[PDB]
Amino acid sequence: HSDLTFCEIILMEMESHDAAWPFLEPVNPRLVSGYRRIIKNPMDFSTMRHRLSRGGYTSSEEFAADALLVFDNCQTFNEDDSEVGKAGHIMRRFFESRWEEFY
Ligand SMILES: CCc1c(-c2csc(N3CCNC[C@@H]3C(=O)NCCCCO)n2)[nH]c(C)c1C(C)=O
Ligand SMILES: [Mg+2]
Repeated sequence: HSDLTFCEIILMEMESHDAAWPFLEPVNPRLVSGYRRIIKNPMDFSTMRHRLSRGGYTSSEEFAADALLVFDNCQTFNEDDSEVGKAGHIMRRFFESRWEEFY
């Protein structure tokens, strides 16, 4: 049940990644017009860190579900050629590759 250890490794690496800047904190819907209306389930790296710190993950699969939610939301709201969108593609490819070179 120490897939949570690899969750720790991968989350540390995403948190320190250069392209992680759009995802370190929750999006503030007061500052982003339309975000609340379009994104039903917001997610971000600090929320995953908090959930992991309090033992809120029962398996690596739901951790991965939150991670993929970050980048699904990113691609849903932001254009692929937007700055946040580009960072999201870099981060998504990073997560998929790291997650697969363990499982
Ligand atoms: C595009 C908003 C965004 C971010 C995000 C996090 S910091 C940031 N920066 C700050 C400095 N340069 C401009 C840009 C910005 O516009 N900051 C105001 C909005 C911050 C509300 O929290 N952008 N991350 C995701 C997943 C986003 C969206 C819309 O999906
Ligand atoms: Mg693939």
